Amino acid sequence: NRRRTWTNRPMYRKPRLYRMYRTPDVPKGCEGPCKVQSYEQRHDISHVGKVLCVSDVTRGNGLTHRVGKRFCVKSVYVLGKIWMDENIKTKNHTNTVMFYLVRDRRPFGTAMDFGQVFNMYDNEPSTATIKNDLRDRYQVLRKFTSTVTGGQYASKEQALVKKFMKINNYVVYNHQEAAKYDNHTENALLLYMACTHASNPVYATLKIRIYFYDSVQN
Amino acid sequence: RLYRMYRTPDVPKGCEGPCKVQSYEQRHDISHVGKVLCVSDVTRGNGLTHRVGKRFCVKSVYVLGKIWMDENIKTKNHTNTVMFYLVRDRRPFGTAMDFGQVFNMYDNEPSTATIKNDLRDRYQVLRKFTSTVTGGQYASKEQALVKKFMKINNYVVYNHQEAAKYDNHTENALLLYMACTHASNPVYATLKIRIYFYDSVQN
Amino acid sequence: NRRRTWTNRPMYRKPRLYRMYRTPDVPKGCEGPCKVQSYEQRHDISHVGKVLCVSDVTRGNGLTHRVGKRFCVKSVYVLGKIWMDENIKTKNHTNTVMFYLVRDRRPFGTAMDFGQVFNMYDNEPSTATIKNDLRDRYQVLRKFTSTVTGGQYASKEQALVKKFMKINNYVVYNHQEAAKYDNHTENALLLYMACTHASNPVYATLKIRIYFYDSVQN
Amino acid sequence: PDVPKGCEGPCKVQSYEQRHDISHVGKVLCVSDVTRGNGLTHRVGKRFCVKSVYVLGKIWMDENIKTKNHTNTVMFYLVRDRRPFGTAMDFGQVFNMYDNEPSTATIKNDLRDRYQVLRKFTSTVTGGQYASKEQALVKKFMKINNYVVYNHQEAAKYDNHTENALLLYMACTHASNPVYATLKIRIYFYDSVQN
Amino acid sequence: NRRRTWTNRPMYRKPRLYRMYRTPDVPKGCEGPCKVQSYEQRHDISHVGKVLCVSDVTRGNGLTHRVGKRFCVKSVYVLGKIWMDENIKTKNHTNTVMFYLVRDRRPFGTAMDFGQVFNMYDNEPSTATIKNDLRDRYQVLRKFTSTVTGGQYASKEQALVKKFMKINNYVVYNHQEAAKYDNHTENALLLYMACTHASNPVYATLKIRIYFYDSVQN
Amino acid sequence: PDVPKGCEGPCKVQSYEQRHDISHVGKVLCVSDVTRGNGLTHRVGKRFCVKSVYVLGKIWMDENIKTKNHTNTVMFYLVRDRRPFGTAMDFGQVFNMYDNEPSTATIKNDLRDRYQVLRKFTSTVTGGQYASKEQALVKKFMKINNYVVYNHQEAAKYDNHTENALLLYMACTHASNPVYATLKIRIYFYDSVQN
DNA sequence: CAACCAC
DNA sequence: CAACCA
DNA sequence: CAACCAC
DNA sequence: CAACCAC
DNA sequence: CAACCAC
DNA sequence: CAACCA
DNA sequence: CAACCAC
DNA sequence: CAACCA
DNA sequence: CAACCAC
Repeated sequence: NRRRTWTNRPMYRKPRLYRMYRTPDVPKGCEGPCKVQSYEQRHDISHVGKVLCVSDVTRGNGLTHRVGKRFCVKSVYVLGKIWMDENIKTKNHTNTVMFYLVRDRRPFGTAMDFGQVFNMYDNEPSTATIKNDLRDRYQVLRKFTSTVTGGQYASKEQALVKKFMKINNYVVYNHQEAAKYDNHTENALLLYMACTHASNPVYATLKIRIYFYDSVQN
Repeated sequence: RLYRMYRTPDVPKGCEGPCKVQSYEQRHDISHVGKVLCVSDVTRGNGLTHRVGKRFCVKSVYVLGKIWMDENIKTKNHTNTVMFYLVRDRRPFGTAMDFGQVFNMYDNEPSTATIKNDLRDRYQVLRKFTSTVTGGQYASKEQALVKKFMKINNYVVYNHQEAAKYDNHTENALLLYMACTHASNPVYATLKIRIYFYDSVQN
Repeated sequence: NRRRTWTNRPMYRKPRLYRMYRTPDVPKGCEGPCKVQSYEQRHDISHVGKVLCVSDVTRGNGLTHRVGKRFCVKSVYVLGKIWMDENIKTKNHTNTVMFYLVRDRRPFGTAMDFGQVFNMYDNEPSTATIKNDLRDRYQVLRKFTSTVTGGQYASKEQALVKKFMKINNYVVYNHQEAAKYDNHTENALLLYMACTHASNPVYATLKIRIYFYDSVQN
Repeated sequence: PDVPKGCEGPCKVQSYEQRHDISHVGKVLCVSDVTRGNGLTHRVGKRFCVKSVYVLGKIWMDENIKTKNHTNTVMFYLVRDRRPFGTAMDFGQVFNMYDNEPSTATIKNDLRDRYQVLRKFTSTVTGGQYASKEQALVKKFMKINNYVVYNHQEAAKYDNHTENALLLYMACTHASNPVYATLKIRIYFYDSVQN
Repeated sequence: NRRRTWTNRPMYRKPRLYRMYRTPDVPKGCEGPCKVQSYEQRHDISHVGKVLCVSDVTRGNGLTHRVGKRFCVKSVYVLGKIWMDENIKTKNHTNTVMFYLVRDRRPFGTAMDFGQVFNMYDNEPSTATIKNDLRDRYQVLRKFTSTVTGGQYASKEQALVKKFMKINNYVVYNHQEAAKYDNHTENALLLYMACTHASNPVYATLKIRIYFYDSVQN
Repeated sequence: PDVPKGCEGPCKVQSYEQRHDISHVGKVLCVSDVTRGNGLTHRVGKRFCVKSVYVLGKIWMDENIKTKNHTNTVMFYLVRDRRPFGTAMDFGQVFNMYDNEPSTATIKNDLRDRYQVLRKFTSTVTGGQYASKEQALVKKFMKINNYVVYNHQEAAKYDNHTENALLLYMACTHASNPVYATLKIRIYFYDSVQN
């Protein structure tokens, strides 16, 4: 019944039920089924830092597709593992991976890059807050850490990241669809990752999942 | 008066109109895990090489091209065969399932491949065909030609929606599954997969 | 009933009835309703001669549109008037307009032009047959004349052309649709007009109508 | 049914383009003139069958003549010589007639057996100062299975003929004023197998 | 419909349809759906030879289960690959793998073993026929070969075995079910494999599939 | 049974003995190039029927190329275009294909009505340093009964064709290195009676 | 067909 | 009969 | 039908 | 059959 | 035959 | 045709 | 089918 | 509770 | 929630 109605739907549009009615699940303005979108990747983290846009969703009929240019992201579910490489783990040290889920109210360009948005002493991600000028544009919705420790004879090779986070965030795109950061006219959810230890890196195998609904507004 | 339309020979039953072609020209990078592509992918529209309704009958598939080895791989002495399977998925959904999770087999070996015991009602193998290629330092068989015409009366039903996507197919979707017999090194397959179809008289 | 079924038809295709069944009106192979196409124009005729393609039909869903690249023209209905201009009609002379409805089995280019296909002595349209070499390519399906006579005090200012002609002719286009002579892959119906008198011209207000059906073949 | 009896090969065409200047005395031209050779539109042997003649074109009045009020029909006679010899014989000395009048033209008594009139047809043109019929269109196709023969030599001439030979004789009905005739005469023939 | 009837069947017995009726597919005596049974394995072949029983099927309600002690094997489908190991393939030689699908009308013990049934000169599998005395007991239903060639610079590493073979063979078990060669009271299908080259071995990754029906007789 | 319909006379031959140096790009040659004339091997009229083609010879690798460890098939396509204009088109602009690969080659979508592939045959050559297959023997007889037409002109050229015209397209399957093809293409034809 | 003449 | 429509 | 060309 | 040649 | 196009 | 499934 | 054995 | 599915 | 910024 769940699956049938979506396949047997009228050509270009959602099933009638969705159009009609509203679950308590869906936020204000927006309608339709809770569409998912996933970013599965092994991110190689550094001291300088890494970025990715997690609102990157293309436009289309089906599921995992925005319909219009506007849509509301209701929640983000980051899950996976951060870990040390087999040659690095021998060396005795510790590193926390700093995750910052930020929003930029006025986005453009390809990517902002870490340390060109976060102000910090000696390029240190633990002392990181938004820059004086960009403070208006960028806001940190969530931040969360994850520790990993190397050692010759005894090591903590890996750490499991599992973090659900609800953030009712409305985003607006261009007319053209590419599922790219460049296309976002309104705010776009960015995940910024940074390794606390200066020299050696850490890996982060992550599924970043994002849950969203299509906007009726405008 | 109204005479019934004498449907010409060499069009399928319940189908009429001109035979429409659809091509999927590509260099496929074949592996041991196995590659897939849907060959019933055709969009809905008034243009040529589009379907009109949701129903149409593929009458024949024509696979032609070449399997070949890279310049660094061809020096290494081995043999490997590409195993083509043209399978029908009767009741499809979602993304097209990978070669590993449709066919069951010992040690992910495509030569021992048959359809999984569980989902045997769903998938059927219409045609299978091999193609062997041999590496060698001084004397290699670098490449192998593929030329394979196969007549299959396959009636696909589509989603209401217009799109040339696999998710749309309601039933009898056509998948071409490919897999290399040798585990380590890969093989290239430059292929034109052509498909010859007729639109259904119904709807 | 006639009109309703065509408007209420399924989206991209003809009404079911046409698909099913075949009238005695429609030729072999082809199906569907008898689609018309009109070329209404005032042609200014000369001694050198004028050309137009009358199989120029674009591609589309509706009526006056070919569906596929192939279609069968069943009949041509040329109707209208040839006439003399108010300053020319004073002068005493006679001119017949020579109409040639020809078919070129292997067409290309923009237009062949008159006297580059018809061989004739002293550029004279009355002595006109197809050239020695092009004889294989071009065939004259119909030819027909129409006389007009000038005079100071007594004139025959105008003459009424009315000519229906059935010619079951199959034509094939490119994939692209422009309703242009250039697009015809197979034979295209050309109308060639020429004034018999050398010096002064004559006008020809013509509706050239063409009746055709869409091909099931190939 | 296409190719005639005793002859074979493709239907070869032969054309004659000319502005014939017509008179009351009468003009002649041999339409069976075709040369011998391996090329196209040539005869191969000395014998061939002319299946059909296609005369098409215009008969017209000159600009200084058309002002003068009169009428003239041009009489076209397509005739067969069964015994050609020397040069082509003139209109006046083949046909007999009252006072050189082409409308009364029939073949002379003595050589009535030699020449036969296969087809005759008229074409009228009328002058006039303020209103005129300057021109008229000729378009006569006629089928006449005519087997002709030539000498051992070749030049597409009336002198080289023997047995049958097709002459077109043209004559203007009005005495004083001349008229022009732009004519494509097109003969369709097949090479003989017999003899 | 196919799948539903088998799951919704009455407790201990086959669907009613099977009980009632008989397809042309099923052999004489026996009834019911065509039950499969698979033996997927990497067999390590030698000059001395290897054996396996391919009628090894246990007893039970479901599919891939015999119901009674008797059943008819209709066909065997051997498919897979024979191949040379990465260190062996360097050496220049050739070996054919000899497959013998034999039947022993009066089976007992754990396994008969190769060369204790096949008579051959100098333990050579190519010269192999059934022994003088056992000739009555054992019969070779099919034999088939497969060649593989080693070489330093140019090798034929592997060869694809694909062999369907229809052999309407009735077999009878003990009351107890173990899917073992020991349990066969009547004839049991045995596959005997042997490498033709004396010294080095070859591998054989094989799915041996067997298709059978349950007996109504006795 | 020997002479085709609408045709006459002796079965005239025409040969194209040549060493064709083949590439990945694709070579072409028109096999119905026959001159007009009274002589033997010439056509007489503008029309004739090619009954059968007999391709025979050898594809082979050069002495410096054969040492290099590789393989290539030579793809022969005997195509016919219903409409010939100007010079003969190159292999790439008739057949559409991925990466200019002749093993994927079918006729372009537009000119599919125009060009038809009558016969398609291959031949492999495998070069290696210490062991090789330098050459392969091509032998292929094939009946077709292709009626072709020409201009009034008399020259064995693709430009002079009208209606059907037999083109042999040849393409090496390997990208970089070339191969030779010593070939006798022998066309068997009869002169046409029709038209 | 043209008009006593012939195919 | 007129010209794809009854 | 138009005129050796083709459907 | 091998290829317009013949038996 | 080759592969929706033709003879 | 592939291999008990349509 | 494989090879005097059997179904 | 797990993570848009019951 | 994260940290003067915004929803």
